Amino acid sequence: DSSRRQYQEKYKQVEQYMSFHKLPADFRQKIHDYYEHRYQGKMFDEDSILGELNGPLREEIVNFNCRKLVASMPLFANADPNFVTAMLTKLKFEVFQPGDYIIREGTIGKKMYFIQHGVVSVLTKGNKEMKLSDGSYFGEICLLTRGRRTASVRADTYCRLYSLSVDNFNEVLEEYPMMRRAFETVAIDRLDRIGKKNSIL
Amino acid sequence: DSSRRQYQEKYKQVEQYMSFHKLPADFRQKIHDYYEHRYQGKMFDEDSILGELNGPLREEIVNFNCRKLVASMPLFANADPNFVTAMLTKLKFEVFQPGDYIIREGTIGKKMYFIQHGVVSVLTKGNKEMKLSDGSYFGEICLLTRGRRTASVRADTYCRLYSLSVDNFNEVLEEYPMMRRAFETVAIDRLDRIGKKNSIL
Amino acid sequence: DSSRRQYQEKYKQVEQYMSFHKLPADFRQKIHDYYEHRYQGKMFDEDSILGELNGPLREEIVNFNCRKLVASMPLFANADPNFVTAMLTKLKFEVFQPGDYIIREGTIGKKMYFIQHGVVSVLTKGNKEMKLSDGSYFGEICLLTRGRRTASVRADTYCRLYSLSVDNFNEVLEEYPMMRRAFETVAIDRLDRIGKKNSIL
Amino acid sequence: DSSRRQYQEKYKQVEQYMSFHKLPADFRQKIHDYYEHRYQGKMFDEDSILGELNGPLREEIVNFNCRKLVASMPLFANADPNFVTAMLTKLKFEVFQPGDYIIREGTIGKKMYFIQHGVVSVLTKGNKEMKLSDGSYFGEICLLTRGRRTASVRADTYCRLYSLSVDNFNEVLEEYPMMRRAFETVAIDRLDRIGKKNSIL
Ligand SMILES: Nc1ncnc2c1ncn2[C@@H]1O[C@@H]2COP(=O)(O)O[C@H]2[C@H]1O
Ligand SMILES: Nc1ncnc2c1ncn2[C@@H]1O[C@@H]2COP(=O)(O)O[C@H]2[C@H]1O
Ligand SMILES: Nc1ncnc2c1ncn2[C@@H]1O[C@@H]2COP(=O)(O)O[C@H]2[C@H]1O
Ligand SMILES: Nc1ncnc2c1ncn2[C@@H]1O[C@@H]2COP(=O)(O)O[C@H]2[C@H]1O
Repeated sequence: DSSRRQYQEKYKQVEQYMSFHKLPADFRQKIHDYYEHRYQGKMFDEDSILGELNGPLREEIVNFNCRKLVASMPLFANADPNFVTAMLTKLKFEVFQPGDYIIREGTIGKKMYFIQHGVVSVLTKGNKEMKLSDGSYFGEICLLTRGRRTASVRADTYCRLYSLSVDNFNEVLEEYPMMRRAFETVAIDRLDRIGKKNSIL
Repeated sequence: DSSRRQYQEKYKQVEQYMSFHKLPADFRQKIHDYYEHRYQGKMFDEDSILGELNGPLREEIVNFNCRKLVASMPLFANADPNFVTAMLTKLKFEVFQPGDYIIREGTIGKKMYFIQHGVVSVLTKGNKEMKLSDGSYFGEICLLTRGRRTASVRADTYCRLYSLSVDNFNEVLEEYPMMRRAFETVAIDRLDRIGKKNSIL
Repeated sequence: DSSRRQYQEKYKQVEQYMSFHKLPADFRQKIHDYYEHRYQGKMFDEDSILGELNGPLREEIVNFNCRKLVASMPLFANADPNFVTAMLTKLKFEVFQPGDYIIREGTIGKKMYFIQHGVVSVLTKGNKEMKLSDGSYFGEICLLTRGRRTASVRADTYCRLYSLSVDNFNEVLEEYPMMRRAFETVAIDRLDRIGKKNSIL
Repeated sequence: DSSRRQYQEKYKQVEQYMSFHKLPADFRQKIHDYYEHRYQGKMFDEDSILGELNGPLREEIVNFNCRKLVASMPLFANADPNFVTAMLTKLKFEVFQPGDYIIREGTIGKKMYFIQHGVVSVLTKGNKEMKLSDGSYFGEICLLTRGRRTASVRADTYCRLYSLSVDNFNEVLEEYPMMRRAFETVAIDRLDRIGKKNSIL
């Protein structure tokens, strides 16, 4: 009940904000649908809760919640459990809506994403669409090359993703160099399919 | 109502603080007028609200709220939308009152400002006033040269501005080098009109 | 009463979170036992409280609370009081449960621990268990070598520990170089007993 | 009333904390006296309040509250107003009680202090006490030399001081080099009186 009240109290402050700034009706509707999909009638203060625990508890929790994701990603399903845990521990759950530009080509990237559920489209400047779904990840190439996004990525459907900041990406990969190279191999091949090559990889 | 109550509860803590420290009447009046102009009877916890959303939503929101500003600035009205978005996303709304010294000459600057509504006066040490208003920006030269403010800037009227920290200024400009040079061209000419020249530009 | 209510209100948000994410029964039971052991029916906002005080008060407080620990550690019981205080001031109280992997071999360490009460087991990859208890500390070697954890450490019983971040470890040791070397001497000998040697030490 | 209630609610959480950790009676009494002297029956959330204002307002406020201090310090009373403002803006009000060791010789310093009201004693390792009061400042030498505290400083009476972090000390002094040298001149002479000399100064 307390968490349900929290959700309602929050959404109310959100509605009032939108009304104050007079956001268009269709946008208010999108926000409504976003809150519905992202929090599903409940609001928690995770930072506060998880912060009251300790390393092991928090690690056991994240591993439990991400079982499916871990099971659908070739990358983690075979890797060192400590690697996965190190990665899982830094993930931020996010939800994007149909048509959202999650990543735009030519810009500098600050994060990468892991797909738990949903379908996205990888779009290059020269057209050419490639779909990605459950178990796949995207947005890693720029983090590896420290260059620019090599393509755009749109949400085709609602997308439940887990993102990893560029800083946390480097921290874990600095500790597990073999996973970095695994990311490189996949990346080199990906760039090759979109007519690109980068010596950095 | 909740946001209106928030505004009232806040102002009350503000009044009590001023009374405790015994700020002069005229200052208490200025504070009253400031809160009135800045929050206009409503208080929101933007950090909390926007933080519950995601990249796209937040970007759509800021773009909506800043339509006019974007439309009155030659700088953004022609630029890459992703540039504008990158810039808009880092702006902090602020309000200054008539007679306020927004920038003082000879000091190190930590931010620049974009004028949404209001008129300011650019004042040099050797006297000479130049007015700036809606659509213009100021405080950029020091950020570019990493030197000192080349002039003072006073609020002539109430001023509704959007500020950009020195750190965010460098981050976006590091990504969009052509906008940096555009800022330079305008700056070189501005310095020239106040009898100054800087090789850094 | 207020602190007791806080504890109850917190645990309730914790239970609701676990229910939302559907954590297994046995895990919910572990969480229950954790909160019981860690907070013992009371919840305080230390950051807020201690933050209202000043250096001396806070230092006197931590010294009082850690009398026993200080008295059971050869390391501090003989050291400069200002050293101990510098160390105590940066400690974070934590509680781990039986079977928890506090430290895993081969990973990068971010902290070290001081044992106030409890018994842990130091386990090497080649098997070989060594017990550590009240008065002892562990997890320091990696901080000194900037290498990898040279062994794993499991909680044998409930463990009431005080941890020290890698950053605070370097700050205090940079100020008290002789304590660093004391840590080194013990470390060199410890590595030697697990068939290891590091020139860095 | 709201601020008065805040003070009472806070102190209550403080009393409960001390009771939980069982701090000695005399210490609980010192804490009582500390809260009485430091907050004088009122608790405000300055960070929140001042944060709602802007540069000018906040600067006018701090300048008002620190009029006396500014008027009793040879250092600021003659300096550039923008320098004083830059300094005042970074000060943290603190209160120390009789007998407190504000600074201990031989340790690394992280801040300096300005005396608004109270008397302290500068004590060297070789004995020798020198009193300092209203208008004077101390704890600056270590910040300038990046060395160690060259003496200890005890509160003789209750002391109402304004402290300046080492980071803010460098920021302002990097902008006003002539004030740094003024600090140096005084420092060189101070060290000379306690039988010390440092080429860094
Ligand atoms: N050929 C490809 N197949 C699938 N995904 C790709 C391909 N090329 C690029 N991508 C993804 O598109 C993303 C765009 O941003 P990044 O360059 O960070 O990382 C890129 C990859 O994650
Ligand atoms: N000739 C000018 N015309 C308009 N604005 C100016 C002129 N010269 C300087 N300025 C502005 O005055 C500001 C003072 O601070 P900055 O040096 O950061 O940046 C300067 C410009 O924004
Ligand atoms: N021989 C030993 N006896 C006791 N403790 C040890 C021994 N060897 C290693 N350790 C501890 O095991 C810890 C594993 O992590 P660290 O390498 O950080 O630090 C190590 C020491 O704290
Ligand atoms: N001769 C002196 N007279 C007054 N104050 C002094 C004298 N010598 C040192 N101090 C102060 O004692 C402080 C001890 O810490 P610091 O070295 O940071 O800075 C020192 C000065 O602020």
